[PDB]
Amino acid sequence: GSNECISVKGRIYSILKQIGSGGSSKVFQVLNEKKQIYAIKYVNLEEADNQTLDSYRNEIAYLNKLQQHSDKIIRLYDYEITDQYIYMVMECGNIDLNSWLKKKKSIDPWERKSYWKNMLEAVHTIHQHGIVHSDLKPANFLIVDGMLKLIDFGIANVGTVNYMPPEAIKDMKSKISPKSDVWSLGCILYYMTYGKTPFQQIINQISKLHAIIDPNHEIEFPDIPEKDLQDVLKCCLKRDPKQRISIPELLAHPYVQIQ
Ligand SMILES: Cc1cc(-c2ccc3nc(Nc4ccc(C(=O)N5CCOCC5)cc4)nn3c2)cc(C)c1O
Repeated sequence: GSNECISVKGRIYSILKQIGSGGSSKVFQVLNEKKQIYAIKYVNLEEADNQTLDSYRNEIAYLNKLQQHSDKIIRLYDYEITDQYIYMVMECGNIDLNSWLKKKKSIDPWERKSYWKNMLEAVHTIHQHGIVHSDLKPANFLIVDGMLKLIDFGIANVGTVNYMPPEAIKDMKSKISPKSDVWSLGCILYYMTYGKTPFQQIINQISKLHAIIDPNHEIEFPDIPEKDLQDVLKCCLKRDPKQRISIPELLAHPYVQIQ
């Protein structure tokens, strides 16, 4: 063991363990002076151009703004930003949805509906402040006392290419709309209902990209008991964004509204 510490805004935090890594950043599970648990993202800035800098600034301002508007955006309690570093002290999470999906045996229908609702609310909120994530996937969500929270806003830059909307693959917000996030949410719900994503069993990752965009390539929707849930998935996974369902539509759909 150690007595390793972080000072952020003068307050001391003992480190319990590291949890995130990589891009000039680390996340740490942490104890404050009142022994209360938190998470602290750290970012080293020596190596960061003005664009990566302006993005980090932007994530922080949005995390700030959105807090007020929803309890499904991950809570930021305090931050310290300097020419050399950023420290952010955030509420702490049991596990991320991505790791949770893979270990969870089956999945309670009343639990999935609730996680769906959570996800809808969070994305709806960011949409109402003109953020269109565009790279949604289970990792972007965190379970905190049985409640999904959005952590990332697709705002500040092998990954699973298994939640990726058709229109993202066309250039390769005049091409990407809010409807892009519906697709991705659709895939996350598709995992939670049929145990796997639409093109999980598809071969070379390039070979998936063809099926995503291919309009003659049908996605299967087995008859599950929840008829409403089956419709949600079909409406979310339409290739044309013009015909794909909207988030405000999805919040009025009987799946989320009748129980
Ligand atoms: C990068 C970033 C992170 C966060 C952020 C905030 C709180 C938080 N609490 C937790 N808690 C855990 C603990 C464990 C696991 C897990 O299942 N693991 C399996 C293998 O990979 C390592 C850990 C996931 C989450 N994570 N986590 C992250 C917020 C924001 C806003 C960012 O930008």
